[PDB]
Amino acid sequence: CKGKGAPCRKTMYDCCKGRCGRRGRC
Repeated sequence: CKGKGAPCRKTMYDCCKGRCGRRGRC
C-alpha cells in the first residue's frame, strides 16, 4: 500500500491510510 502524504496512484484507494486525493497525494 501507499503512504499518507505520499503521491498515490490516481487509480484507486491504494493508500494504507485512506484513499488517493485529487491533489495526487493520499
